[PDB]
Amino acid sequence: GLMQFTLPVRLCKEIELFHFDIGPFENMWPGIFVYMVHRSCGTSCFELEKLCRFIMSVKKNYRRVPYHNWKHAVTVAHCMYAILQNNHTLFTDLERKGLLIACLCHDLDHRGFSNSYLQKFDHPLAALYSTSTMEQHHFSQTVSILQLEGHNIFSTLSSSEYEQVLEIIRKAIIATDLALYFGNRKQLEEMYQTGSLNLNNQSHRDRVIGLMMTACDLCSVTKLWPVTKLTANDIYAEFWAEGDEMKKLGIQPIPMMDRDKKDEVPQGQLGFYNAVAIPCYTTLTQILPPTEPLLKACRDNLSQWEKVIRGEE
Ligand SMILES: Cn1c(N)nc2c3cccnc3ccc21
Ligand SMILES: [Mg+2]
Ligand SMILES: [Zn+2]
Repeated sequence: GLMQFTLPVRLCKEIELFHFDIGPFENMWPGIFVYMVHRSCGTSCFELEKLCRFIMSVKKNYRRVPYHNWKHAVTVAHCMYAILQNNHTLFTDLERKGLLIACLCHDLDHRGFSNSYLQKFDHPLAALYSTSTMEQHHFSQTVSILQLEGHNIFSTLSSSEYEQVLEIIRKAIIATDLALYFGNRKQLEEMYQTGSLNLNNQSHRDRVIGLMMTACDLCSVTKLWPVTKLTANDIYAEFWAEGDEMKKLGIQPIPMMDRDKKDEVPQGQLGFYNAVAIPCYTTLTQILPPTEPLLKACRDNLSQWEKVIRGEE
């Protein structure tokens, strides 16, 4: 109980900021996550011995892919930590417990391929889960790891609290399916504007938690330019591999995923910032005012991408 994790001074200060980069030392990421849980939740939330065992199984079930990896898991959980810390009073005890675990687990056992490629490949997972294929797999993997012996970090919860937290986790992981984001943002938009957005309505909470999950999942677009730019390379290394695999099934891939069309990537980033990122953080800022720094950082990176096209870098 009296065993606080502390970070070196630069990390202690910068981890509070939305734009924090968890760094290149993998050995520090578990401790960074524990520190975030202890400050976001309490030193009481989780029995440390169980949490540390949970974290190491979770790490072991992420794959060595360019982007959808362990570092992404912890980066997404750090964004959730920043939102939750800048919106202290708005979230329940159980939500704070659940959402950092959801974010750490949201891409469990990802192979670096989209739901579309599983469907065209005819992967067993596409037969088992017709929509949000990889996301239902991520939640399935989460439940499996929680049910390993010595891994149930939720044991001190009641039967009802247990079901509520796993329901929070399930909706949260499903919501990272970007196919679901568009409808979810549109409905949050209409609720906020007409003024009917009511945070005591559990269905309205679900929607808001989903937008947060999208915001955290995309947060590589909200980092300082050199981080955002270098993460773009890992992101497109998975897209191009998926494009290669599409051509192998005799399907010309969308240009995004075609490694012959690398010249079209900067224009593709504009589309993505304009169509997905800018609206995502706009709507989130309107619902949760203290997350504005995500919108600001997102807008700055859009400006950096327009500069790449103009030729000035
Ligand atoms: C097509 N596309 C999808 N599905 N996710 C992303 C993305 C996610 C984080 C950062 N940059 C990104 C650029 C393009 C993306
Ligand atoms: Mg995912
Ligand atoms: Zn993700």
